[PDB]
Amino acid sequence: ENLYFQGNIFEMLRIDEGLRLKIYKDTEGYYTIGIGHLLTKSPSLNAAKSELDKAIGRNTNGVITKDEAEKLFNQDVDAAVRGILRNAKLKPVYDSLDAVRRAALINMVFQMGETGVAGFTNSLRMLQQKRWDEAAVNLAKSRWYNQTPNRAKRVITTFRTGTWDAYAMVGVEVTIDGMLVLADRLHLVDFPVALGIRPDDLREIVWDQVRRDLTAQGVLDHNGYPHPTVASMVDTLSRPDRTLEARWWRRDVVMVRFVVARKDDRHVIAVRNGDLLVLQLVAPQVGLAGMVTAVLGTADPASVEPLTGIASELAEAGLAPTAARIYTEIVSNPDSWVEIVASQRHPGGTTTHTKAAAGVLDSAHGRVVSLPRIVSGELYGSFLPGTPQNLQLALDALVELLPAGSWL
Ligand SMILES: [Cl-]
Ligand SMILES: [Cl-]
Ligand SMILES: [Cl-]
Ligand SMILES: [Cl-]
Ligand SMILES: [Cl-]
Repeated sequence: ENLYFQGNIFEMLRIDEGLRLKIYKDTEGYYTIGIGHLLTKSPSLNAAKSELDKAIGRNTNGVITKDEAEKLFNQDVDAAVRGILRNAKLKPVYDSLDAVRRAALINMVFQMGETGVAGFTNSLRMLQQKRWDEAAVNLAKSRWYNQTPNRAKRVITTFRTGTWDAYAMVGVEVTIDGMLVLADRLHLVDFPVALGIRPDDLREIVWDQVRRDLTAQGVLDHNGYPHPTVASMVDTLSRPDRTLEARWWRRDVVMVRFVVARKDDRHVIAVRNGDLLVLQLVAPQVGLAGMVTAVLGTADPASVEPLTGIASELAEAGLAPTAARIYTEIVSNPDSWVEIVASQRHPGGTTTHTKAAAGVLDSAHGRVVSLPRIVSGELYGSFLPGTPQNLQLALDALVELLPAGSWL
């Protein structure tokens, strides 16, 4: 599903710049709200509260809604486009670009300013000549690219493709200690046990180096607070409403554990590789099957018949000779084996995990998915060819075993 990924300039910059609903202080000391909407230059806080109330037409106490931040953002986009169209170095390139690549260019102005963007003289001519691949390579040769790697990558991919796909799943990579530093800063505990994120003077020198490193990546801001998008990722993993928790065994090599977590409308993928954690904030348009596929990769479905009239562990103790030899090789010697359980959080702070699990098998004959069923009080198992549709079916069945019976 979701073969045409729909983005827009506001969601793009919400992710890259970060949406702040509370008055904020950038590095230069200026008070800011929304997506980098400058409130005042004054070194004073109260001046900022005055200016914010004027722009909103409401007494706000330094707190706005997402809709209000979008209003301010639209004015800033106009101001940035107005500036671009009056800059002889940027107007020709902007006029030639499609709407998506225009948003990528507006994205850069938001970050480094109209003059800084005009300094990419080589890349700007490549974009005007529709040499997408060359511009993408050239842009990566800037200090901008290394200063903010995750943002520049997405913007450069957007310049290359002219699509929104770079924002379907946006990822950050942190060490287990960096994750603990973020959680400590955000008042977060109760992470999925499957990720193994567990809680003086020696710890302080260790974390002050990690904090310095996170600041260098733009994961922590100038006062040591996380980027709002990273904050969103880590928060979603703390006390999620739903999770898929997976154990992933790879014949080609240690078991990898990863999680898909939902909290309200946010989805986060968390893969742990040793002492490394990869977090991905996932756009609502993506489906559960797509999130799992993002971790496991694509594979050709194994041309097999269904094998659902199977009781629990009876599978492991009326098929064809051919259909029997295929299935035997799949389970006996699989290239890869994933088991996925699901959980849900209850209002009272407790959680339920399924006992049954959905399965994904890769082999020389193609991928296979295993769908769990509780019928008449006994656990059933059904093997199906591993298409993204059947994977979604296996995950739907798994989730239906939760007290709520749905992912919502
Ligand atoms: Cl350049
Ligand atoms: Cl090119
Ligand atoms: Cl970044
Ligand atoms: Cl900052
Ligand atoms: Cl169960």
